[PDB]
Amino acid sequence: AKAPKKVEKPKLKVEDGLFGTSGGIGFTKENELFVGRVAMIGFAASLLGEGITGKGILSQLNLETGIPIYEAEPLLLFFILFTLLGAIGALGDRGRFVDEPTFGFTKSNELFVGRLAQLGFAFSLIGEIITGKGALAQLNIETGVPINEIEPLVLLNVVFFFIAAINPGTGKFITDD
Amino acid sequence: LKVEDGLFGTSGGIGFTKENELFVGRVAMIGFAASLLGEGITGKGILSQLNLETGIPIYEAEPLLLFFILFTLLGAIGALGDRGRFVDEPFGFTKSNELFVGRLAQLGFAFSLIGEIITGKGALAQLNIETGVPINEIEPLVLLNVVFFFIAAINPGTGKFIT
Ligand code: CLA
Ligand SMILES: CCCCCCCCCO[C@@H]1O[C@H](CO)[C@@H](O)[C@H](O)[C@H]1O
Ligand SMILES: CCCCCCCCCO[C@@H]1O[C@H](CO)[C@@H](O)[C@H](O)[C@H]1O
Ligand SMILES: CCCCCCCCCO[C@@H]1O[C@H](CO)[C@@H](O)[C@H](O)[C@H]1O
Ligand SMILES: CCCCCCCCCO[C@@H]1O[C@H](CO)[C@@H](O)[C@H](O)[C@H]1O
Ligand SMILES: [Hg+2]
Repeated sequence: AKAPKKVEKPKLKVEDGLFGTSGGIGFTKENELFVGRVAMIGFAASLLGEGITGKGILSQLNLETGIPIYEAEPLLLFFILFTLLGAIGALGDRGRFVDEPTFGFTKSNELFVGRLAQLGFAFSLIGEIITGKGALAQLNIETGVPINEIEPLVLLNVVFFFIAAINPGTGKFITDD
Repeated sequence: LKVEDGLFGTSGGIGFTKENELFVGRVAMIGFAASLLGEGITGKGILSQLNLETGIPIYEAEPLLLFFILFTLLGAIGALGDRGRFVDEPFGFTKSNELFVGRLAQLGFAFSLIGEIITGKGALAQLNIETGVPINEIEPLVLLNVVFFFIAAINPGTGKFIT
């Protein structure tokens, strides 16, 4: 009927919030996962779009390329900063992913695919800003691999990222408390 | 029960702990700062100071350097393991703030290295070209940044580590 009084356990303030703080402020791992999916689809669409048109994504979006970074649209620079900070989990990494207590990707695997996507996307965008060359052209130049031999390998990436972006992942999200 | 915070998110208990990461991060802070300072003193990027070939495509660069860049990048995003937690003790910088300064240093270092490989220009010169700000107006701010990383690399940070 009446519950016994519980000796209140010393609650732990976890340092996994915005820039590491413990004040419960910042993205959860779920938020990060979503943002990561958006980056997966964006990166994939960038590569596919360039593979089809021959033009980088920023060029297709009517933005100036082949310019120093300080001349680029500040909104683009902000998106790049956001993407990078998110990739390293600086915008908050609150909570945990755990195995479903009881054979594809787990939610954490998904999270890391998302972070890799964020890195590659940010790097490719900065690259296009400075050089005027899209992610595919950059890949061709830096790998030494001819375009015809790099196209299928890139198409495999587009498919990989697209599938990953829709895959929920196994396991469950758990709040710090 | 089984946390997914190990190597590439695995729960097997394989991978770096947050402490390992923090250490690697300190090493990164010191490396980055020392490379900036070194460019200031020598006028040459760190890779040129180490006499490594620059102004070249990535695939022609030394495999150990590329190894190091990948390692640094994967470490920055926690893919090499992020096991355990940092919690408040039951300036003001916690070990988590420290971890993120380290990750920032890792991103910046990796960036500058790839940039130097491709362009043959050190981090300071990259900064100059990409901000429009003259080198002489740049160096004080960078020196301040250099002092910060050295301070952070040595600062233990408050809080503790839980398994
Ligand atoms: C030593 C380990 C090593 C590691 C861990 C990395 C890690 C990374 N590299 Mg670098 N790289 C290396 C050595 C390494 N590289 C060497 C030796 C070269 C010269 C060819 C390059 C040239 C290179 C380029 C141009 C790029 C990367 C990229 C990458 C990323 C992943 C892509 C990848 O793994 O393909 C690496 C390729 C292999 C590991 C080759 C497969 C190995 C099989 C086992 C052996 C094949 C040898 C040969 C073909 C067999 C016949 C021998 C002879 C007849 C030729 C990551 C940053 C890319 C990136 O920036 O992110 C995506 C990128 O664009 N790498
Ligand atoms: C760079 C592209 C996106 C810019 C801003 C990202 C805002 C992050 C919020 O994420 C939220 O996290 C939840 C997790 O489940 C989702 O359910 C929810 O729908 C989603 O809104
Ligand atoms: C609880 C687990 C749910 C996992 C799967 C959720 C779907 C995530 C897909 O992201 C989508 O990315 C696009 C970016 O271009 C947007 O158009 C679109 O609005 C956005 O929804
Ligand atoms: C240029 C190479 C990259 C950096 C070296 C990687 C070593 C990773 C192991 O971390 C360990 O974590 C502890 C945390 O407390 C430290 O005390 C300890 O000394 C350290 O060994
Ligand atoms: C300081 C941290 C890392 C340890 C090793 C530093 C690398 C510098 C050594 O130069 C070596 O000699 C020649 C000149 O660069 C090159 O032909 C060769 O590629 C390179 O191997
Ligand atoms: Hg030499």
